[PDB]
Amino acid sequence: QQCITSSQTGFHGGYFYSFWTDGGGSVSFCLLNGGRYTSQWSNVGNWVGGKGWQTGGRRVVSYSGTFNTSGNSYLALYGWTTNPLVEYYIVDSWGTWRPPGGEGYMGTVFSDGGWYDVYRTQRVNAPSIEGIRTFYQYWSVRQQKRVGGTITTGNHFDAWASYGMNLGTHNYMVMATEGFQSSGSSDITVSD
Amino acid sequence: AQQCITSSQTGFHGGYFYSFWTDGGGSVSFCLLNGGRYTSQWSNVGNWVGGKGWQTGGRRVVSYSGTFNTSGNSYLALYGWTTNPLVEYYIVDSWGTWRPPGGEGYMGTVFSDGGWYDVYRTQRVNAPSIEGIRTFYQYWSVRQQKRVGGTITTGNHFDAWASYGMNLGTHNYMVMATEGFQSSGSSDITVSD
Amino acid sequence: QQCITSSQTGFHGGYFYSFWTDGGGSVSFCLLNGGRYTSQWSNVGNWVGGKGWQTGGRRVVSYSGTFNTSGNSYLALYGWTTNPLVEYYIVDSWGTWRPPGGEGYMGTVFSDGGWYDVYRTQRVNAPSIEGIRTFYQYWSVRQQKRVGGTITTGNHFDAWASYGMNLGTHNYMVMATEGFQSSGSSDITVSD
Repeated sequence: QQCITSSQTGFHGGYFYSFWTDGGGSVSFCLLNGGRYTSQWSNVGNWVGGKGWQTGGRRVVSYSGTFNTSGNSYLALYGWTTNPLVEYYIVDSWGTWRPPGGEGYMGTVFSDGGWYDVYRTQRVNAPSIEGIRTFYQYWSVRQQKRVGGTITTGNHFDAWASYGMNLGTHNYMVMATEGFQSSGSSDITVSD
Repeated sequence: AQQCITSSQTGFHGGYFYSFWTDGGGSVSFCLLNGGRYTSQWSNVGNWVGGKGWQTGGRRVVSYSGTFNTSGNSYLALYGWTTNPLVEYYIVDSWGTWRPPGGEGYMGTVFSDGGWYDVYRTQRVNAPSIEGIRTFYQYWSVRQQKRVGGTITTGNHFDAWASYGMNLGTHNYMVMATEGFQSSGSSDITVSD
Repeated sequence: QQCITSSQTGFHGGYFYSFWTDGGGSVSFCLLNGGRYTSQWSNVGNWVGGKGWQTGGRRVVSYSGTFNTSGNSYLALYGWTTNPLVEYYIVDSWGTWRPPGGEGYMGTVFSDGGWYDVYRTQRVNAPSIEGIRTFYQYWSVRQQKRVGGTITTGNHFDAWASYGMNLGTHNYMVMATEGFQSSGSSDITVSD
């Protein structure tokens, strides 16, 4: 199995992957050698996915490749925790909109040669690795767009905890591409 | 349990870590009081530094309140060490007749807890340290205007330092400290998270 | 009767008075003959006021009357100095909380037939006679409650100095009632 179009998770090239779309528009998601994946999307509704780890946590994430979009998309390390349920994002780059639009500004953190702005925002009755639930989103968003480098998750998690943003048991953690009502392409290789 | 002490030591008192150090020059009294509270008095001292806080430093919102007076060269600063590498670090809120570290090694600024601080890096050559005689960097945040009392958000300082290429090792101790060099004065300091 | 509800200062009965509330809940402050005032508060945020002297200092203050609260209020000689800025209290009685909750104990002093415990505490960016400022508070608090007696201010000032608690140029000094998220009433007559 190589290119796919329906929400799923699994293992490929020695890495975990997760891919989700609300089915709106079209997105193709390709599983290539090792930590590599490519993505292409057109007038998509909402989608997010990449390669990484079934169990998240403190890790030096190295990633490389390309990311392009005529609209609202981002490139982020992306993960979940349970107990409590958190959806989190370390956004290295974006398109026409810098997430999460400045809402829930908490402060700053400096990691992997760059400044990130820290935000908390909320989802009420939204899809989640545990169903329709209400949960917090934790954001680090680089101040300048970058595509390629290391992401020391630990620094983000320590910063978040210092701002009162506590994480549960780690679910998956992937170097993700994301689309909202947009078009673009991505070609990303993850490793330790 | 001891209350006032005059010889270098470390320990736990009032549910807090404390560190107290003096080279033995002149006179310094360091008094362990309830909870996060310590007092100090020094007269014509050589060099001393101590306070209450935590055996392991890290990103923390440090609340302190109290008094600090000197006729000489003394300061009031969140104080700690990392190993691997070896770093002595200061977040100086107040000082006496000498604003440390005397302009040496300016890197930039950082705004934290309602105040501007200047950032500096300096070096100590075969000097006393938590790993004996060693060579190591000192990292500084120094408030532009003297404050005694308030909160030190250490993350803002640790972030700003790393952005100026000043990288911390593994956290050793972190205390709300009083320091005196060839000086006299007193302090009364209560620390909390 | 001249009763007021809005923060202010002036002269009445040949005494200075001060009255301040943050405006939370209800407080009536009534200026009566000579050194007498009454107060009445319900579900108040924070208020303090009484009669006394526009210029504090070494004085034998005598006061008589009543003081009742269902919560956290007190009865104290109350003043300010500038250069440095200090807010100070000689507390004879309180309701449910003995101020200042043990914080910053310095020692003791015997004045006017009673032991007081001496405390120094600090207010960082807080309401004061100069505006939002950082300043120290000096406390003498009676070991046993008393409503009515003499307060020899010099005995307190001399003990504070002995503990390194130094006073500025005297602003006002009044025999005050203070409420904090409380209800209660006072009737106090001040003299030399």
